Amino acid sequence: AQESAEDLPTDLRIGSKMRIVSKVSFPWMNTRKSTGNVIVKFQTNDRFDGMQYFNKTFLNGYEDPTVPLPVSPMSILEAASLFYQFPVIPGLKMYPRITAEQENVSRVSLAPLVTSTMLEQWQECYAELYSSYKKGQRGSFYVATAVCNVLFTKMPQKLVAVITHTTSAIREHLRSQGVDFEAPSPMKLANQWLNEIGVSPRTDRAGFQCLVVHGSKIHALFNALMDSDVVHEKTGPYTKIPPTLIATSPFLYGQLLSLTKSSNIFAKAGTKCTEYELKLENGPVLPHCAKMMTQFIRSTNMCSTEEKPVTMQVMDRHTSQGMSDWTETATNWNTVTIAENCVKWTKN
Amino acid sequence: PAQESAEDLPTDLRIGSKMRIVSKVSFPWMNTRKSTGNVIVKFQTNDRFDGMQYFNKTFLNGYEDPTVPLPVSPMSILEAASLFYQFPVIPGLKMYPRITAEQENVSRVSLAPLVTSTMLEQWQECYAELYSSYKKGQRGSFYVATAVCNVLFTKMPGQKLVAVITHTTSAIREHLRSQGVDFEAPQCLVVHGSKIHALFNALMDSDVVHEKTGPYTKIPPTLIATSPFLYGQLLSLTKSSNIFAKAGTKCTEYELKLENGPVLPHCAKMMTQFIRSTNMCSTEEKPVTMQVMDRHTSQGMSDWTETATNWNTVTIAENCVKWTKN
Repeated sequence: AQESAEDLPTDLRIGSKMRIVSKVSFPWMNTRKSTGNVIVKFQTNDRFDGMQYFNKTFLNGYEDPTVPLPVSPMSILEAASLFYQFPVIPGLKMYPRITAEQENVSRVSLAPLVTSTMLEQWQECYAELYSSYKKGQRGSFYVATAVCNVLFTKMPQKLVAVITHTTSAIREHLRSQGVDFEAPSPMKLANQWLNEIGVSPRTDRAGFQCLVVHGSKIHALFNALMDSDVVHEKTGPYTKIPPTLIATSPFLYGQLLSLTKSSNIFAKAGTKCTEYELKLENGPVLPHCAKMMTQFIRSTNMCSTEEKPVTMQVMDRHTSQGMSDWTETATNWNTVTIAENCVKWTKN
Repeated sequence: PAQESAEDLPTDLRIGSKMRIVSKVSFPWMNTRKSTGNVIVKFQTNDRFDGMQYFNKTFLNGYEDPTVPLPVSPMSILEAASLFYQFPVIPGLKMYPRITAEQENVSRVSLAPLVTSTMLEQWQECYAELYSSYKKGQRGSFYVATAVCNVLFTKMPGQKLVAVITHTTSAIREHLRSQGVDFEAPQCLVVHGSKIHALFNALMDSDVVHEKTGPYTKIPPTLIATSPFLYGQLLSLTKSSNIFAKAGTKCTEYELKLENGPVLPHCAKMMTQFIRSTNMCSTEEKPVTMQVMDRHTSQGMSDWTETATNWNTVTIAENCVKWTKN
């Protein structure tokens, strides 16, 4: 069945890729109607203006929904595609980090000085982010370890932490570390009976799961993520490389980065249906990205024949399953239809 | 000597490598400890976050806004006065200063071809973005450091664009003219207007700034600014503090040092506000002294206008600023 609203519902699961398909051409494409590949070409101050709009949206440490828009809609497209990340290595992919989801990225040999100084910086960077989250005023942030994804956030205060894609072994290791969570005999009589006669006594899985932590108990999880060799890989392509941290507001050692963009034109069978494709790749697709991309489409009036809709798709969200279950303000969705009058999705 | 004075801090655009501040009155965190040697700087809860907030609110539009209200904590300004953006960064390697005459034994590093090649492609994009925003947008200024040179890009107060190069040689000046950069030559160099584009192309293309030997093999030049840019990393300077007695007399030393990176004009300006807000100035024989090192390699950067100035040492009074004229 179909579900619908005036505006895009929020989903908090981070994905790996976004694809958007339309029957109406994008502004840089308008010369062409033959099948082929097209560069997303930017013009004059559009990138810089989009960067301004992004930082102005997130300056307080949480989103301001009342900032005025830029003038070029290309700046809205640019502002949707930005984030802050640590650690930094050129030429190594830093997301996704769960070992099952890596394609075989190439080896990179590094010096012990490089790896040691990186770890020394990582501890300070992580402690700064966690301090500003708990006792300061920062909104939220993500961590992607080799075995799980973690989200720290606030309830609309009360603090909440969510862990996803755990095994029973990881659950028991966290129990040994002392974390608590709001998770989702006749054999003794037999041994006693054997001993009473004088016969010799020598004669949980539950798949993948998520976890939720409330309140003061979050600090134990913070110390656990600081300490364990379980999350610090000692063998493999990510040997001695610490976990990835991601945010939408600046932090010390954070590097500003952008997703890769490209686009294509397809034509078929002599029909009216030429199809125009946009892609955003090679990083996390954070929840604000879809919200801003909706505004890019509606500002550029591609909905004007609402009888020809535009569709959007976000991929690999199942690796972070559970991050939208803890509240009524969020939703799980995978494919979305945009019109000017509404936004629609399946019952899922 | 020529003791010179004003009400406020005069501007020096030469970039320092090291800063030292000396007082006969204790800094606020030190007040428990009453002996010589090291003491570790410590912050209360929101100091390092409110400082970052104030810093980005100052430089939000790509130039300084002087009208921002100040933080509550005095301690925020020390953190906020020591933040800057830099590309490229490798962990555990010195990125500034680059000019090969001024180097320590900088640490041995080796890297695979993949990392250096990908880093070069990223640098080629990033440099174009900074130059484009500067030439045809509101971005005020930025710095470039490189193995045999030092470059500043700025604008003079709808404005006239100026580029300055320092610490040249005969081979470097001849090589720039062979590259087609033709310039005024008052050793430093000055370029204006449309002729800046040829220097941008020469910096992008030229073999000279891309040495294939030594520790800085195949590393591109360093790019530095105060407001964010693509691939830029937010960083901070090292801080440390120290105490002495003045040779057994009742006078005493309190010392604060900032190290490991460039030192920029806004740093000294906000340091002045830190001293003038802590009420540390209020003793008559004992005003506070400030010193900056190694500005001579950047000499010439303060000459192109009357509003800039060269100085190496400043003494602070609550209503005035006094220094020896250089």
